[PDB]
Amino acid sequence: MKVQYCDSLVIGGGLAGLRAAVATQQKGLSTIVLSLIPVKRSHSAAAQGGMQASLGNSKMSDGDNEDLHFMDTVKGSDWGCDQKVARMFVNTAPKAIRELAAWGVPWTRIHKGDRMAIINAQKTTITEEDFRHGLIHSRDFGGTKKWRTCYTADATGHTMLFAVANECLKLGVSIQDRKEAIALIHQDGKCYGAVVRDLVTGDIIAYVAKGTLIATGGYGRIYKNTTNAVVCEGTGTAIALETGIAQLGNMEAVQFHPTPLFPSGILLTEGCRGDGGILRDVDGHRFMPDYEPEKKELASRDVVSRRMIEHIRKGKGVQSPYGQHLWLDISILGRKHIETNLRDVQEICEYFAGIDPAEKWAPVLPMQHYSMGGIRTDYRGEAKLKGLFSAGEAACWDMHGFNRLGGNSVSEAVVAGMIVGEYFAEHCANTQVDLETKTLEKFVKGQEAYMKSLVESKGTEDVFKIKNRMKDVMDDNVGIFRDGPHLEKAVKELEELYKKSKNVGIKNKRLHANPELEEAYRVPMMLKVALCVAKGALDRTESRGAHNREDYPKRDDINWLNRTLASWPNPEQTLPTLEYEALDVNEMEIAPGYRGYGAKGNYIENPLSVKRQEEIDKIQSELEAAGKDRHAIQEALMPYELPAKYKARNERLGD
Amino acid sequence: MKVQYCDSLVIGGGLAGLRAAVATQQKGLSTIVLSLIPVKRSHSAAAQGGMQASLGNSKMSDGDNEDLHFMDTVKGSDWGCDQKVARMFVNTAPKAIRELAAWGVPWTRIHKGDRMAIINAQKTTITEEDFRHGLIHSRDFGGTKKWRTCYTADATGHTMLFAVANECLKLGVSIQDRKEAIALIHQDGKCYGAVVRDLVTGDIIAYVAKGTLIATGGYGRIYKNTTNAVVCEGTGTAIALETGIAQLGNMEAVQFHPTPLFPSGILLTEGCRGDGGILRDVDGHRFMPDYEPEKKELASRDVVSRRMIEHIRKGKGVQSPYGQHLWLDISILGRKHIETNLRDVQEICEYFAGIDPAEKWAPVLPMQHYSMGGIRTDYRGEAKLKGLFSAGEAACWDMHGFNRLGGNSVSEAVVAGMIVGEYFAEHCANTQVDLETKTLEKFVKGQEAYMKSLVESKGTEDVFKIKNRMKDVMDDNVGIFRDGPHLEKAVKELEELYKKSKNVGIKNKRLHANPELEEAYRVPMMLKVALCVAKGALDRTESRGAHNREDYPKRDDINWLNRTLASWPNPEQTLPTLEYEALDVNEMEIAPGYRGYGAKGNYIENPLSVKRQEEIDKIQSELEAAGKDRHAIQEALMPYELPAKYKARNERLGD
Ligand SMILES: *Cc1cc2c(cc1C)nc1c(=O)[nH]c(=O)nc-1n2C[C@H](O)[C@H](O)[C@H](O)COP(=O)(O)OP(=O)(O)OC[C@H]1O[C@@H](n2cnc3c(N)ncnc32)[C@H](O)[C@@H]1O
Ligand SMILES: *Cc1cc2c(cc1C)nc1c(=O)[nH]c(=O)nc-1n2C[C@H](O)[C@H](O)[C@H](O)COP(=O)(O)OP(=O)(O)OC[C@H]1O[C@@H](n2cnc3c(N)ncnc32)[C@H](O)[C@@H]1O
Ligand code: NA
Ligand code: NA
Repeated sequence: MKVQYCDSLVIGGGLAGLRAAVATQQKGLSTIVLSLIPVKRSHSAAAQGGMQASLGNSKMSDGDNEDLHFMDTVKGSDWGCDQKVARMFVNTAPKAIRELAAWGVPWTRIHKGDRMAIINAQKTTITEEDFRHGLIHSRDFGGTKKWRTCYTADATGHTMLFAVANECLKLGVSIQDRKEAIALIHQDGKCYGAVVRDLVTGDIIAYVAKGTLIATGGYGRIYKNTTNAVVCEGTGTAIALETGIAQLGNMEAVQFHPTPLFPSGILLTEGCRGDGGILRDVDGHRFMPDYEPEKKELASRDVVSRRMIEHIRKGKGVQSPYGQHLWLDISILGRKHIETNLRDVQEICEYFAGIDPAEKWAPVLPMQHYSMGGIRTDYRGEAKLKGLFSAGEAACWDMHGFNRLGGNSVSEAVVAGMIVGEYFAEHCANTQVDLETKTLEKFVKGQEAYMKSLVESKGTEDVFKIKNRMKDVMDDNVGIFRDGPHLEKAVKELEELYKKSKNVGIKNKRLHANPELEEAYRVPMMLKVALCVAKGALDRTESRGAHNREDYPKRDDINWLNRTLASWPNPEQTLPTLEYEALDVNEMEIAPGYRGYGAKGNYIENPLSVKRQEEIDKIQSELEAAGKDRHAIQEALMPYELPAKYKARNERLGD
Repeated sequence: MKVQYCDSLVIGGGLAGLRAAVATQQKGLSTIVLSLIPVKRSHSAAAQGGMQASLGNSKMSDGDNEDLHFMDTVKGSDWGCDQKVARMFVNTAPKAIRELAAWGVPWTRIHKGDRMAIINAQKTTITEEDFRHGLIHSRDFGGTKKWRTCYTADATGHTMLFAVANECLKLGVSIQDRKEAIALIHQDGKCYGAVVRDLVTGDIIAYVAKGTLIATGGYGRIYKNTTNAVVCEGTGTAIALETGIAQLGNMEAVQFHPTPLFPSGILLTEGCRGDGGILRDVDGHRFMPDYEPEKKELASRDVVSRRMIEHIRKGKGVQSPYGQHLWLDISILGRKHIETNLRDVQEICEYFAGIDPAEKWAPVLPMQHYSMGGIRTDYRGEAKLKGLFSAGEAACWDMHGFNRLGGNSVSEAVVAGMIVGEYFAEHCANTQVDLETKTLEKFVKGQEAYMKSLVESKGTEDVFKIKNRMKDVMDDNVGIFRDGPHLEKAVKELEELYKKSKNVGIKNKRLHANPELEEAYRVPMMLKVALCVAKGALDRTESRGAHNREDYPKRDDINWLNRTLASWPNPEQTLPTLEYEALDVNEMEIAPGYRGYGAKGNYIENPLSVKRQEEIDKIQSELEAAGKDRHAIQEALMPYELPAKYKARNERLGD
């Protein structure tokens, strides 16, 4: 038997995984990072919008602080997030930027002077003072009133990921790629590591550690149309769910982006709309104003996506051999504006769409983008399965609720990596584990048996046809608009698809470098993941954040101010087991109210919200009058935790 | 923390270790072999006499079989061996040769014809039939009547070791050299591996396995004069003794060789005496006939060594700046006889003694050669500490008793490696282990602390002066002739030397590649080992095999037909704890009698020997008359065990 031991095992080499690996290595814990591919190729590298953090450096950032950021995040989540976690987040975000800055991340800087700026509420000019010069800049992104999205030109994710990966190399972390975690080792409700398959040799190896962290990214590829990389299939989520102990949180909370290139799904940054981009239909008609006379194509993403789907349903969509789409017209911004400010958008359309965005229109359509759902954890990042932690998009640390804020996901990866990294490091150093060879042997022989059975199956089903059918079902039934009747149809079919997936047969019989065999065990996992999203989408009879139930348009704060928890305790069952974790309003710093975007009074008000609201107004006013800083007031409304290391306040310009 | 896991951990890369490694790897057990130096440089490579095995191929081998070999071994052991183990041995020896033969070991072959041969009972000519041609040859060695010592010209150990090492490479065994086991990991009386120090980096690493085998060789370097390599310091033995659970068997049973080159200790093969070599004193007087008129310089080694020491004591020894020695005259054999039959002895004397053995006399003196003692095990090779096995010279499997047979030690290494290898393999595959990080951490941090303390000691003692003093004490008091008064003096001084060894201070402070630090922790181990030999030599008031007590000249079969068992249960004690394992005559296939060499009736007869002897004569005659093969008779006298794989009988020429 092959066994590898390390104090801290990290599954996932993206921003969250690598940063967490830094936190454990820097304090003497031997740590291994497992990854499907070279770590600096993770989906994190694709980020081009930026990272949200309240620095308050630039003119449009002036006045910004933890409180403002915190609020956008909570109201953005539609109150489905753990506000305490959101506080831990907003507070540490500033120092994540600065640390990355200290590590070489080439953040775009501010320079004294006036500049051409688009506010589309006034496409006026902005002035940056001299004392702001040389500090980290920010851009308008995510719809926040305060511009706090930091960026490194148009390759933010790229540079960020490279810095963290390089720190890992500097600290001597063990990066092992082309290695896939296919199962978690656990006994008596504690995680002891993972059974891993070497994608090249095909060897099944047991990786044991005192603590295991899953930072496997999103499960976006369970949809046919998605912005995600081809490696975001949620298997990380799956192996956690397959322990029968750990739980998945809000898997039905999937977020879509409105303007990905159709049909490839290659992202066309939000800056297109923000700078003036125009959405047109089959007739070339600018339709957003029709639906949103005020904000027009500058409405919140959530809205735009819905409108685009509505318009298409009204039969005004473009007919294409890959389906219906709409048009994105950026040409009206001028050629000089594109070749300098959107020089990267011009390359995307040429290389992949075969068009010049300054001369032609780009085919677009909303598609799956971010996964709010994930392995459920406490504020420390630990799952119900002791010793198993999760961070980043793969988790449901839950600071996103039902709508993650644009710019908050890459931010969360690094931040959670820092905070969970600490808690994880502490767990590993302090906990003492009892490793039984009998158990290691059970899990390793177990997966060897499984691989063998796959290679020997005489089943007649095709893994690809099964996989493709799954992504169609998800796209057609679990997208932007959902209704009970269709969800039931989807759940039923996904469950049937799951059963047939076990009668798959593959042509290639080898155990090493076998892409066909990879699909063989992955698709079944992807199906169990899809079932949690679909079935959870069916059972949640309300419309919250990204979850829109046509048959239940109003957000139900009475019966649904909770969190969906999925599990699969019985390996023989064919549908996920759902439970709910109620969000206690009494622990909220901000009581459930209007979110800012969309219809109004579109929510069944909960009576305890009102009571709590007063409690808030009361306590706030008494201290606010008694001469008290925003800090003391915050502590009085909702005290949160933070590792000692990140407890410090964030110095800002104008302090 | 650094942890390496394998199913089967082997400490020692000599014949016994490597062969055992083959046995576990060939059956799918991942196995690691740890060694101080490259495995093919082990002391095993030095063997030039040959390997004893009853093939019965050659003329002088004709008639040979398991029974004859078995008897030489038991009577040779002076009845201190486990006869059942000796049976397991003699039976498997033949197949060890043949397997090595199948592996390429270039065994010298037989060729039809007559040849010049020396029997010194008749220096006549020998004839090898045509049906013997091409089969494995044998030579006169070990004093056995039947010539059964197989050899590969004059580098038997060399070729044998290379074949086994190469098989290890072929099977993909993990050979990790410049790695030293400095402590054994154990909890609840079970061995889980070993704490290892990387001699190059200085890293302390924990090697965990389901089974650990110690095949570390002999502890000969605790003497000043020894044939052993500089790496035979018994640390393997020490780490076993330091667990407080495992026991050492007959550590006082040390064997000496009579003709090593003085003072280097470089061996001058027994073929010198056998071919005609003459022993002379300071006056050039051939003295052996004086003491042994019959056998003369052809008496058993045991005798020759004693005579040489007696003669020296009588003041007839040569005075040299390194002490007193005697002379070995091979010149009288002629120049042509040496340059063809002893061409290798001629090189030894020139390169190291600066003399031509065909023109001058070589300075000689008896010196420590083989260690019968070692980690005590059952017939399967397992120690009192479960999961810990031992094989080869490092063990006390006990087939040697108080006098190992010349040609039986390299034979035992490979044989035990095969048999213990099987039992070891079975243990590893079947047993299930519970590895607690708390324990691994205790032992690893424990040895790190120790190294650190060594490097920081302000002690003023010198490790080398302490080490050298130890080897003098052993040479002067625990050699060929021993008496109570002197042994008490030695024990007392060794115990004082041990205490001062803990106040050692070393100049070089680094933790990597530090030969001074190596001596720092090794010498203390060597001292605990010496104490077991010395103190066990003091408490055994009798003269048996290599153990000669002048004050107790007779072999006591009444009070000493037992085995010395040394332990060190309390880390605070300063002297080994001895106990005795009684040898049950009722389980002996051969009752205690005369050994063949030396004085006669020199043993306090045990009454149960006689009773048993009849039981033997009776049972033998009844079956011998009732028409029964030597096999059925053996089974009736003393049934022994053998792994299924080696249960087959040994086909011989003339069957
Ligand atoms: C898709 C996307 C997302 C995105 C974005 C643009 C695109 C095209 N732009 C963003 C932006 O401007 N601002 C922002 O805040 N977020 C943006 N996002 C979303 C964001 O990039 C993600 O939320 C974030 O990158 C998630 O980071 P995370 O560290 O969690 O994950 P990852 O980078 O995907 O890496 C996952 C790693 O896991 C390994 N893996 C996965 N499964 C396994 C298994 N089974 N075994 C072993 N390793 C596994 C992957 O190899 C990978 O390295
Ligand atoms: C010294 C000697 C012995 C000898 C002989 C000639 C000489 C000069 N000629 C012989 C002969 O002709 N016929 C015969 O039957 N025996 C003869 N012998 C004795 C024989 O060679 C030995 O009994 C035999 O070789 C012992 O084999 P074994 O496999 O037990 O041991 P080894 O070869 O010495 O190797 C020991 C290995 O252990 C490693 N080691 C030791 N301590 C440690 C620690 N603490 N940690 C890690 N590794 C360790 C050594 O590196 C070595 O590889
Ligand atoms: Na998530
Ligand atoms: Na021994």
